[PDB]
Amino acid sequence: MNFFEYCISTYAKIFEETMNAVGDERVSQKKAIRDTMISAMREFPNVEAAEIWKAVYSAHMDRKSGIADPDIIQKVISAENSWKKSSGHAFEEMIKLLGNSSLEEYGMRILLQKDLNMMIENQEIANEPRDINWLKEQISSNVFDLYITVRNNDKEYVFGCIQSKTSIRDRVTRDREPSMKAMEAFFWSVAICLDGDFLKMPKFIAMVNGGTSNYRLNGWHGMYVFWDKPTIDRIYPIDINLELFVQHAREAAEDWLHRRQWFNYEWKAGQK
Amino acid sequence: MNFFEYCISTYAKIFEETMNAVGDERVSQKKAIRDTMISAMREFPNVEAAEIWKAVYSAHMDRKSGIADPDIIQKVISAENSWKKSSGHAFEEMIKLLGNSSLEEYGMRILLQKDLNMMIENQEIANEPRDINWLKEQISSNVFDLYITVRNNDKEYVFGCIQSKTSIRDRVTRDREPSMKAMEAFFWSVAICLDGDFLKMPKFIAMVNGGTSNYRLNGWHGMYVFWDKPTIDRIYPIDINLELFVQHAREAAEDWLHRRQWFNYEWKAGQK
DNA sequence: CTCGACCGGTCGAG
DNA sequence: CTCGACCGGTCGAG
Ligand SMILES: [Ca+2]
Ligand SMILES: [Ca+2]
Ligand SMILES: [Ca+2]
Ligand SMILES: [Ca+2]
Repeated sequence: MNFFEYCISTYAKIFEETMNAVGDERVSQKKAIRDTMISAMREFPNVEAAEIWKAVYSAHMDRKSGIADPDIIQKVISAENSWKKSSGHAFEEMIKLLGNSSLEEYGMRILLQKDLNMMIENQEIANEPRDINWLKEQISSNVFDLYITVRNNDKEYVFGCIQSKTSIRDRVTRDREPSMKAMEAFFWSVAICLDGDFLKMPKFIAMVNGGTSNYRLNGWHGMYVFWDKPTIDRIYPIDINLELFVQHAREAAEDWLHRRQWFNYEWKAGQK
Repeated sequence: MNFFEYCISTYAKIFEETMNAVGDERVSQKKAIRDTMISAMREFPNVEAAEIWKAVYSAHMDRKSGIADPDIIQKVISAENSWKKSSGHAFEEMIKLLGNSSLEEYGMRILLQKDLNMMIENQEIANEPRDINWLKEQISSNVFDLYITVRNNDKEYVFGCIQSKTSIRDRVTRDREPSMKAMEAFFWSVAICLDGDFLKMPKFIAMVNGGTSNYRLNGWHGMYVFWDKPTIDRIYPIDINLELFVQHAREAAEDWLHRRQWFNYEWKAGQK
């Protein structure tokens, strides 16, 4: 028996024995991992411990997926990690392309974070230095996916910060705090969401709109969701035309330019 | 053609056309993702945008893995995420079990973070309140995987903080700063590593041992690696018996108990 | 090459 | 049920 065969067979034995006896899969698989690693390092002292750990991984992956072929596994993980890093960029780019075709006629455009970074470096952004510094900090910490600007007196101003998520699933507990900081800094702060399934839970409606003990204030000025459900306070429906986002951006730009002192969290579109 | 067939065929077409023309796979796959999402939302207005995005995912995963079967993909990801969350726990538990069989005869034991959390809550840890508070902060932020204690005058003291990683690959740029804070707090701060391949790079030797412009000070008191390479300053070899870790723990406990003021980053085992 | 950031099913303990 | 933390090949721009 070579070390790899030994690990495969030993992990399976210890898992099965432990699971029949204690009836807890998570405890049993950890025991199988730990005890197979220890046993194999004893039975095979001259094999690198990292290689043994990889054989244990193989055994655990086979049990939990039914797939023993390390090439299949590698290929799926490679593809998944490709999607994980590129798809969010593709979706931001999509929003920018869709939004800019509509916003252009009102003097506005959406920028990627790297667009805004280059424009700040080329001194193309007219905001006050205090804003520029704050935006540079948001860019540094990768807080917002997109930014939106408005042209006024031949100068371009960033007035809004945008989170654009392909899953509204979970990221929103950690996305709310920086959105509230953007509202505190007197920027329009909004989110664009692909899937509204998470808003099934009352918790997530409360995270956006506020008004409960856990979530006293709204977390955004507006949340734009790709669905056909009617508006719930600051949770608005959009489709490929981004209509309410574009019409609210018009109003936000106006108020940011002319009455910015009232652009804290209380600001809401369509109230005038 | 239903929307799913449309997405599969359209992603493939746009990718291939764009890749032959511009010769950049990452640009081309993002264009295929963006333009297939837009095209499909137009061709299929009554399909939920999230479902379209899932069909685009399917197409991208098929191109990059060769696997079209969504069940295979789901099963591999499920298994991978199981390994990702449980294997690190199994390895910590393994170190605790291995270490404690040896350390017991010298009045020492290794605790999991959750062990130390329970013992602090049950007032079983004799450290000064200043230490207790600091440890509670480290537990809160999940900084260390394991802790080590020593019994003195019938009281148990935490004297060391331990990082225990199954890949020394990357985590170490982010693990160094909290280890240096533990040394600043006058605890023994060490790391136990499964795979030393990353120490091929001079950068990572420097991260542990210090003495360069990028890394002026050592990042740990000691790094214990499962390999047979001879000691490089504070990078020590171990196998399943953890020998140098156990012998250095003896010395660390002694010095923490009796001359703790000199247990900053400069402390090193075996120098007396 | 370097190197920081990305994700989401699962784990774990409520 | 809730809910915060885990990872590592890839992306992206050096
Ligand atoms: Ca309100
Ligand atoms: Ca419509
Ligand atoms: Ca030194
Ligand atoms: Ca040995």
